[PDB]
Amino acid sequence: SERIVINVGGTRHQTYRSTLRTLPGTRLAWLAEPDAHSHFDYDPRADEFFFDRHPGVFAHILNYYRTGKLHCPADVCGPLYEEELAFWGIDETDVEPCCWMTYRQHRDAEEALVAFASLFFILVSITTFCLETHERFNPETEAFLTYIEGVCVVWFTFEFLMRVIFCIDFVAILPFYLEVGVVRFVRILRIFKLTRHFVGLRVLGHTLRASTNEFLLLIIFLALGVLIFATMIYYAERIGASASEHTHFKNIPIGFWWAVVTMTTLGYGDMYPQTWSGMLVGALCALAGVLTIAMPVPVIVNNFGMYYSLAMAKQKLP
Amino acid sequence: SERIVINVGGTRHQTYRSTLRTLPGTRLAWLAEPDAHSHFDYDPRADEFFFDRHPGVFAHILNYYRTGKLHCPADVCGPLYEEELAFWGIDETDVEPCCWMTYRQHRDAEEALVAFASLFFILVSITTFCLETHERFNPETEAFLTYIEGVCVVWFTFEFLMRVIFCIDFVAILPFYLEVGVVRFVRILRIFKLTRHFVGLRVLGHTLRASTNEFLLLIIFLALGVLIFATMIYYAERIGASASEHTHFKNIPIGFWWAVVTMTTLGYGDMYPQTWSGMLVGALCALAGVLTIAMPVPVIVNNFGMYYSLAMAKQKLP
Amino acid sequence: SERIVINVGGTRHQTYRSTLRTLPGTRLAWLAEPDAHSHFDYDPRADEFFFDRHPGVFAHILNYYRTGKLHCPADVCGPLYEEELAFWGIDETDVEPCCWMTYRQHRDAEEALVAFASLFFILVSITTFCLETHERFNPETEAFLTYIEGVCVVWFTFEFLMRVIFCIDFVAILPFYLEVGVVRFVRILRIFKLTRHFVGLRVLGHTLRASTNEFLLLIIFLALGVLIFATMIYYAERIGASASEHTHFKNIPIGFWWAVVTMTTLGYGDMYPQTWSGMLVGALCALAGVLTIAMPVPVIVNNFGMYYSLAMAKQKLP
Amino acid sequence: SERIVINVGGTRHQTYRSTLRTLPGTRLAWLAEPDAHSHFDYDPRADEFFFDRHPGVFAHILNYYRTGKLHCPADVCGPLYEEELAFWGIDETDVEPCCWMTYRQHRDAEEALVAFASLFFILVSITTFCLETHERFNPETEAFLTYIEGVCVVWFTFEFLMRVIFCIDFVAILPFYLEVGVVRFVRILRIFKLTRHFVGLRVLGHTLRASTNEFLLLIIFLALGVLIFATMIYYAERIGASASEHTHFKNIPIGFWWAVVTMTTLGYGDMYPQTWSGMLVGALCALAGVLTIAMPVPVIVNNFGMYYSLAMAKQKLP
Ligand SMILES: [K+]
Ligand SMILES: [K+]
Ligand SMILES: [K+]
Ligand SMILES: [K+]
Repeated sequence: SERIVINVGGTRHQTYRSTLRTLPGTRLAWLAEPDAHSHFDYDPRADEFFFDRHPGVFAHILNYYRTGKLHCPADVCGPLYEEELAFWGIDETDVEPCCWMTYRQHRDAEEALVAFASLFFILVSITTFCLETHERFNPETEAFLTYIEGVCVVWFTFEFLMRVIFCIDFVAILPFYLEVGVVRFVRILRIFKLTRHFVGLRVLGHTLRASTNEFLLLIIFLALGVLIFATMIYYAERIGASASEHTHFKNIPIGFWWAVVTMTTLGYGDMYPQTWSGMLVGALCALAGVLTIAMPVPVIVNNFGMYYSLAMAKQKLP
Repeated sequence: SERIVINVGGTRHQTYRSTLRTLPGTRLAWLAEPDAHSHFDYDPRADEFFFDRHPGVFAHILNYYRTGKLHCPADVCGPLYEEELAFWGIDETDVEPCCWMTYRQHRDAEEALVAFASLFFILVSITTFCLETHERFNPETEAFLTYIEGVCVVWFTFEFLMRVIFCIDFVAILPFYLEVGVVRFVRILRIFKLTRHFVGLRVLGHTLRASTNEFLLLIIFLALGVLIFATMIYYAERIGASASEHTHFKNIPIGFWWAVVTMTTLGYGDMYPQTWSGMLVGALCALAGVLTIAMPVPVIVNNFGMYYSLAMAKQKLP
Repeated sequence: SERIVINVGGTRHQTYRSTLRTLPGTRLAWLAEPDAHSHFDYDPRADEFFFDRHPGVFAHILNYYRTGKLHCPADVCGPLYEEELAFWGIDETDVEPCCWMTYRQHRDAEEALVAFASLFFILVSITTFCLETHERFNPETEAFLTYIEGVCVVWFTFEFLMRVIFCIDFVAILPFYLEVGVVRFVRILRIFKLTRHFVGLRVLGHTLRASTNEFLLLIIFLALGVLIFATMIYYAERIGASASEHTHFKNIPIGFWWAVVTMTTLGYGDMYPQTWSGMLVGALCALAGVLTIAMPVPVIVNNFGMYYSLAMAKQKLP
Repeated sequence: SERIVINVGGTRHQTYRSTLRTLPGTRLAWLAEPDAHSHFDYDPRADEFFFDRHPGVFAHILNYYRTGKLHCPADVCGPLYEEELAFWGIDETDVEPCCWMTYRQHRDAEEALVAFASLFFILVSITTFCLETHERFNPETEAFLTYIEGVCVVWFTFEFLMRVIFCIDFVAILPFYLEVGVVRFVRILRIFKLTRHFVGLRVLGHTLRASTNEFLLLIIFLALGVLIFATMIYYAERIGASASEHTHFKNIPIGFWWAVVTMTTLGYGDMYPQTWSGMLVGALCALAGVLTIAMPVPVIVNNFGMYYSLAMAKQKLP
């Protein structure tokens, strides 16, 4: 029933010993015993214990011993609070689910998370790749395109004989091999090499890796919706009435196309309902797709907002 | 006019008895009278009352007795504050409407709110269900699909004779009864059986149940807009001039289709305005639909953000 | 240089008189002079002044006298701070622009801001209005529709001779007069009569009135974009080459339609670019419209979020 | 080992000198040595140092000396904390990246960031510019259009002989020069002359200049996606099978159009996939474009929200 005072950074908190012995493995629980005087900073005329720390966030630490639970203040950031919990001996996993997400956001985002003589020929190779398909240079190929191919491969050797014995490379600079030896479908990926110096694409790559669950969620939502609406639209268009000679929806498989074009509010118009039942089903499909897509995408977009703001805050400071 | 001190967790608050008497049914109101000395923790040389609670959130409780009204601090969470209101005797419905929603959101969101031998045949049944509609296996039916149905039903008994006398089951395993006797429109819903173990679909189901009013709102908005613009576009296209043989909008009913395809920014293109008045009306319809849809949808999406974040944080703590 | 202590709700603040005399018309400025001893609550053993108010929010009031400026705390709500500024004598217009909007949000949102025997015939009237346009009951008109018109007009008197001498009535029940004597374009609007009891449409009406500037903004943005892109697409499609017999864009006016259908991501497809220059212009138009629309619409949507949350928090407390 | 008390605005903080000498060039560091008594306000009966500043935000300043790092409180605004760091001698670039953006937002947004006798003829010129393109006034030109042109030019001098010798002027009023001597493609831009007094367009211009990086990001994302998906759709549509006479995608360049019309959810429908491989690729393209666009656009939209709210808070205070 005795009472003990903690003079934290000037601010005097009072409590009972009983409250301190509630979590026995921590630093505070080491003051409740009848010797703590010879183990701490003990003012023996004010009868108190001095600790040189933030007096503001201590009352949220003491609350753990007082009530039963550990929350996070909303007037300090994650790192400040975690530094204080680290000082006091509190396991940072007892944070209640109301406060865990905001408490961890910054750490979850931290997570460790001749160039012009290359870019020119990369762009050259991309363009020549694109124009061999155009039926302007296929009278049936032509030959200046093969010469420009020659030049880009003759340079790809100068910056690739610097790689393996002179030591994105084995999985993207294979066409250099296969040219004399997907043949060019891979050639575009070299654009990634020169743009890995961009602070925005690396933040993108980190976001597409910290959000693999919210991608599975979106894919499963879309698959469920597409199946449901594809099968509804078939039976809805069937009551308009052998065969189906009056409707774009001749089977359920061809309805997956319609459903995915509709749920995204794209709407080409090659497939659309033509009976009133179908029009009702399609009115439903449009809104259902809007909501289905709109639920997990904000979760994926906040991740980018956070990581981008952090990676650009770093790129502005010395 | 006498004054009283409350030493809450070290921090000394002062008031007059008069202020305390303002809410007479609470714990504080029991200190104003001349016997609390022998009913509480009373230091009779500092003349004060010790209470072993968070000293930070008390000044928002005392404010109730001081001014007239009860607000919620924005530096603590909902659960911490509600625990202390519970300690002090305050009815948590006196929270003013400025602070009520932010105070309750976490509690409103809490609300408690052989597998490989089954999934295989579920997928098998789904695909065979999709493929008898395709006019490739209808030279008019075929027979290997009928045997595939046979084997899936011969398995559906091994997981269904386990349920009702061996005791979504009656409303989704009826086709098992129905095949030998909607005939298979219901067959797809078995997909939900194996996917009720997904933490994302259960969060979805909880959000479509905590947001039944914001769905009514959206549907009513859309119906109002669709009717208004459908009747506007008819009269707008009529001044372009026995009949109207120059316009997609031959009646007002056929215009509900146009209006809903337009207000969603889908735009198939089977129906579009062709006179200048019609184009003005359609320009209005597009933006009106954008805003109409965009007002309640963010309310519905915040619910998912909250519930999903909570259910995923729970899946990460021990 | 003398110093004075203000004991607000237990918490002792210290300052110099010099700081107090900085705003001379307020309550604090009345303590600096050498007679306040007999005009307030003055402990003449602590040499201090007691005030029975929130001790936390006072340090943001004192800051005004200390530095020069008035800000709003982010750990209390608008109304609490407003009541304290009202108590201390501070003109609530001195709030710096960093804190003004967050300070006023709740007050800007407050701003004070037989049924089945009516709804039935309203719905009946709406339908019969919709189906005289359909060329199924126009072999030209028909007669059961005229009888249904008769019966709803015979009822509209029983709820309209209840209004003017027995005393949305004048500007919605003109068709009553106008039937026997726009004739029905207005007949639709009676739907609003029965839906004025809806908590969602009233919040809509309040939001469509508290955001009349953010509507002018959107309209002006769209007008500028439509004009610029309509004139750009004409000249862009003209280099594809006595007339223009190869392009949807024969003049600049007809391009306003294209531009508004494109900037909304609707895309019917009746007009699209067909030369490479046009495709570049259209690629620009799509994204420019996306961004133009997406800038003011979130401002308009937050207003609805706020007003709806308030109107539903009110409908949940007694 | 000695301890020192700082009495900031009433609130007494304690620390050791050891902590104070951690940052040796600041104001606090000037108290650690044994002469500061004669350089500050030193009560030699409580042995303490009085400073007349906000006692609340000091504990976040003192934390810098205590732990190692500088954070920003979330209960005060940017400018308040900035003024306090300025008072105490702290370099405001030591703010850790968790708190830097929230600290700077208001300053990043501050950054200093006859009318009817003109507007009439501006609108007149715009209209005239629009209708000589229309093939109703081209029997091929006409002459009342040239007379209206003449009148608006012979007014253009009364506001343009007032500007350069009586001294957006050279780069918008060159058409006046070139009329008698792009001839009018520039003629539309005069609309900006009269609308540069609009509070919304100036805020628009400020966000379009404070967000030039998030535009580069969007453009690069879109270019990457367009190239990748245009290459994929060609090869995907090729396996549907002496030429390509069955598909809209005859070469890779013409697929850039498809990809940009699809990634924006516009979907004209002049180009769409027709084989199942193509349909899979297009299903991917739609969602990929949605996400690609939706990542940086919210960053661009928050800037407008902030700058507009600030410019309207300024336009409402005296
Ligand atoms: K769209
Ligand atoms: K479309
Ligand atoms: K569309
Ligand atoms: K379309």
